[PDB]
Amino acid sequence: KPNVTVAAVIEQDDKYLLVEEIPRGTAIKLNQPAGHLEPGESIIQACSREVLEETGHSFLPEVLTGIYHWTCASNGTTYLRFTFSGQVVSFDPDRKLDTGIVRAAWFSIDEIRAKQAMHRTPLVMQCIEDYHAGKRYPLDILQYYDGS
Ligand SMILES: [Cl-]
Ligand code: NA
Repeated sequence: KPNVTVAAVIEQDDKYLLVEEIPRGTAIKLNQPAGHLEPGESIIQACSREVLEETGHSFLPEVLTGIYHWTCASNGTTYLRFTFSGQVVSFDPDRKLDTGIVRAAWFSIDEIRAKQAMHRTPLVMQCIEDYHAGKRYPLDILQYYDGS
């Protein structure tokens, strides 16, 4: 009954790959590459899929950084967000980005903090803080069964 989501913390030389997105209406929000788990996939693969679909970069997950369980008061919806850190290992500017993505770009911590009011949720900042705090957990905490 909570919605399972995934998000990627992608840091390269003290900048983070984030998206500016319009989730509803017209307002631009800042967020990690992120989205809902879909049937038929593992959580780690959902994370890589979201990075590719939202940014046009391919992702190599390395660690779990945290799992966040919260309720968005504005939409009454409870989420369980599995957040991973990893590398980006390819980029192709012609890859189509999901509708609703304005642009994907690299932001420094100062820029992210100054944009706090337009963060999609409080988790945008929290996920980065936890990553910066050295929170790194093995991917193999998760065991997926594909149904073979
Ligand atoms: Cl919990
Ligand atoms: Na395993």
